[PDB]
Amino acid sequence: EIYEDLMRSKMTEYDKRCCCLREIQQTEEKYTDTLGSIQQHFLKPLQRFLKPQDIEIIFINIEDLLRVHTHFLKEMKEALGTPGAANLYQVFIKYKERFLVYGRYCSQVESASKHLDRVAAAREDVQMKLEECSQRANNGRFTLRDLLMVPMQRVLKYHLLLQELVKHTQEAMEKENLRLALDAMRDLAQCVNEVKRDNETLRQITNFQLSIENLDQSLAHYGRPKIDGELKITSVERRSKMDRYAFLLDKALLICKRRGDSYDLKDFVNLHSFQVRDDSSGDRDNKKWSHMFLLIEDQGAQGYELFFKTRELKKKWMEQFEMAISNIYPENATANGHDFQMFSFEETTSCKACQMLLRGTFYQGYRCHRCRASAHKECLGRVPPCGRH
Ligand SMILES: [Zn+2]
Ligand SMILES: [Zn+2]
Repeated sequence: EIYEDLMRSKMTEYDKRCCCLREIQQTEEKYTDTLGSIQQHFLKPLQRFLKPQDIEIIFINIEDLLRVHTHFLKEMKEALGTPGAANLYQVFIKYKERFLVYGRYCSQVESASKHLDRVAAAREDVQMKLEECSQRANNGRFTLRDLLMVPMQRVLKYHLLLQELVKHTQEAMEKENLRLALDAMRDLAQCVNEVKRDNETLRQITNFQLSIENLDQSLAHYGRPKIDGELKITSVERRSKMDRYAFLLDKALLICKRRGDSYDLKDFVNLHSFQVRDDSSGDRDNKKWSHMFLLIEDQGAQGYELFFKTRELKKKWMEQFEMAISNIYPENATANGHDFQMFSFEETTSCKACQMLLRGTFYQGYRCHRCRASAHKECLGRVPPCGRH
């Protein structure tokens, strides 16, 4: 609604297509003005009244968004002015990676918002200056907390705006060219969403890190958490059921024992050399704690028996071990000479198969350690052969 209220102020295909071009322009004008409104009526006045570290946390990247969107609006207006806006698609494609600053924004939205509200709850002089700023900017129609939710909503709408314009473009050449911009804007929307998703994962990893004792390494090295919980376990050597707490991540299983407030790490299992084998024995009597599957070292060096309280739990853990092993060893990991392994990309990277961006901030995809080709899990079989021209 906030974005809809902000953007509030029988037909032929050409007439419908021209209405889409008008909406794209007018919404960008109103959007670029809103960034100017947040800067001139909230940022610059509060610079003289809050700490520069406070300024970086609440206003984040906004100053940079306004600069990117001022230039974007100009190059779009120039593209719209030319005959039949034939080169509009080029403006969207050019600004795609320039818009990746929305990654840095959307990640810290709750972080910047939460910070602002306590600041307002604590300082009495801040609370009414913000109420005065809302009046001078829009006559009390939109508050700052609501105004900071507008940039996330905007970057997520470009692909929807371009979807409609594509739907009404008659000329097949211009339609194909607009489809490329639609793909560039759908890719950007996915990156932004994957960034939000990854910070929650990293926040969850940080929490596990604190709760686990005698763990000498960062959990983040073992990928994404899959499932955690209590279970009973036996090994080739210890055939008596031991009550344990486990954390399953893509590359590891941490077998802990509750040592009061904390979980004490007892057994670290690298899933790179382990296989899961189902056991139907528990199905028959369906007695609590009888539901098992085996977790065996691929050369038979070790073999665990994992007991869950219910059949649903067993089924759920099994499915998560399969998903974890599939992530270590995806389909076609060794296709056409490669050796694709889970990789965390530090810089902006595109897939060697589809040319679309690797999404997120953490274990976004795969890297072949031999040729250094980067790729998404789905695109592995389609990457050109290892070490070629
Ligand atoms: Zn790909
Ligand atoms: Zn390779």
